[PDB]
Amino acid sequence: KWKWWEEERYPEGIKWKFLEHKGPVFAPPYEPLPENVKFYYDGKVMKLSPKAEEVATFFAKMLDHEYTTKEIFRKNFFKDWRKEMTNEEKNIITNLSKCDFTQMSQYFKAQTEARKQMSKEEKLKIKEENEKLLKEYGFCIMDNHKERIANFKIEPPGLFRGRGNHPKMGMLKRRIMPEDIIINCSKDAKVPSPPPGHKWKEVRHDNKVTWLVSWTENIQGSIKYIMLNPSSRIKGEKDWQKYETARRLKKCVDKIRNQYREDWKSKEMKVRQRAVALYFIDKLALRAGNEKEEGETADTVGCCSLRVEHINLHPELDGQEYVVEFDFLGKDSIRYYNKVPVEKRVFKNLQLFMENKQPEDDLFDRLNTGILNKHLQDLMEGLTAKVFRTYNASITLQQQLKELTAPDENIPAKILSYNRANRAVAILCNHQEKSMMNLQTKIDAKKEQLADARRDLKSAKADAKVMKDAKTKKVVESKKKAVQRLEEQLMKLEVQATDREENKQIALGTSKLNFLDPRITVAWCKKWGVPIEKIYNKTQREKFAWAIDMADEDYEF
DNA sequence: AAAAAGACTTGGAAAAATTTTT
DNA sequence: AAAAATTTTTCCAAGTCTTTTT
Repeated sequence: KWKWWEEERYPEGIKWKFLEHKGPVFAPPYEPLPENVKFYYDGKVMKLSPKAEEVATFFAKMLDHEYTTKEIFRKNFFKDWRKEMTNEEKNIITNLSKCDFTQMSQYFKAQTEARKQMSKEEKLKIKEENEKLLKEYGFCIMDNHKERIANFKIEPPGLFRGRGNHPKMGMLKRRIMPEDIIINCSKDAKVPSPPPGHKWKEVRHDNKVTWLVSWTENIQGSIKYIMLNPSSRIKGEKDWQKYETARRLKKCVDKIRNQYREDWKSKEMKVRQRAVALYFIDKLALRAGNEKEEGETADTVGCCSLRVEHINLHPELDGQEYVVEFDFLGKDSIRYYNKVPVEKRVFKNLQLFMENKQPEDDLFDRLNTGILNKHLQDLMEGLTAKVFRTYNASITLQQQLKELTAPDENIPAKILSYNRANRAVAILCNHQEKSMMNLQTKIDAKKEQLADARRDLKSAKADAKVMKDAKTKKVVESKKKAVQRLEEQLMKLEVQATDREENKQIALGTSKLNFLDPRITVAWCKKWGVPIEKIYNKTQREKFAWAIDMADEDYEF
């Protein structure tokens, strides 16, 4: 182990002093198809050249996916699959609709069938294989210590698949070559040798970054990286600091609210726009809303990027007055609909930036993340739209606890409302078939284990009844042994009852990871002797190894 | 100050592992 | 074992924010 958190923090600016690694692990060569796995065009058989058979297969491996039916996918795919076609093959294949892939598909399926039940030796064999790879490449060296590499395996080539109505879906992710990679490391570390007879694209030494490799995505023309694992004194130190910055805000929070509140009424167009945006960002945990290069990602939004056509306005609605009806496509394209009753002053004000605008006009023109953060970073150091979602939620957790953690009860009773309370604190964020109806043939079943040890237990009396010794009275203590062991096996599922029914559409996998100070939980643990291993899992504990070792029941966010 | 590039963190989906039911 | 129900892991897109550049 290595308690880096007890170490003296680095100067502002520098990230590391020494860096060394074996670079990346490119993808495996293309394995051509057996002579007996045929492709078809216009019914006629056809043996595609490598690069084209390669792209051809990415489609085949996806046939059964509805994605393949959508226009933009079939459009984009062909467009590219064509690029990768040999001149003589282009004159033949002109549509992709006459292309019978049914064979290649049927081929890979069986291939998966053979991989879904193979030699118990092949399993333990490859498991020894992957581990082998994870020994040479899965780790790197940063400043006097070996530290885990997050994603050493480079992205294999294949058909791109964005989220939602993505315009690029179907395009082809090219296979990265040692020529497209950039290794980083220090001026004094040993530069890793690119595969036999190849060459890196650049080998810069830069202690200002934290990445080991990096190449550009040829689809969005963006940048991919390869960075350390969560347990890094580099990823963690930043996550820790993430929860620290949220703590500061925990002080001057009230001073910012009563602030921007008396900001809605500002003669200046700017400001009055900012404060509103900022308002929702605090009330409905929205996302800043950084503008998007039109055409690259599917149409989606955020607070700052909201258009007049995304919000409606009702003076009086569903009883409550002054209502702003939000309805737009958020991140990943997970829709956000929710009528919200705001402040009278915010509604009239909201209506302000509502005149002289078509539905496709920026609701908050003359405002944007830049201005918004630039200001929050004046009101407080490092404060940025985001910190809010982490602060609010973070405090409700330390809250909910003293709201449902009895001063002494069965463990389950704790982990009960614990992972139950924090539920509403993972849906106000809005994070998103035959499984529950499958609880009866189970719950009813084990629940009957109740009446099991219920009747009997009567044998606790029936037996040590008239009888008056101690040998017999040894069946009564055993009775109650089946009593907490099952009553729990009853209470140990009473949650999933309130969970899955109050946590369906709104998932919370982000909650128990990001936005919540792990200390809030690690201290609560130590407090009631509850084991950490019970809430978090093998990996989690490893990312929060700092929040475990240095937090006492005495901790307060 | 404005846009574009570069850098990280967020977060859901799919594949893989482990457990539980048939 | 075989199958289905869960949980943990891998994977990478999509965002936020920060720096660079003009």
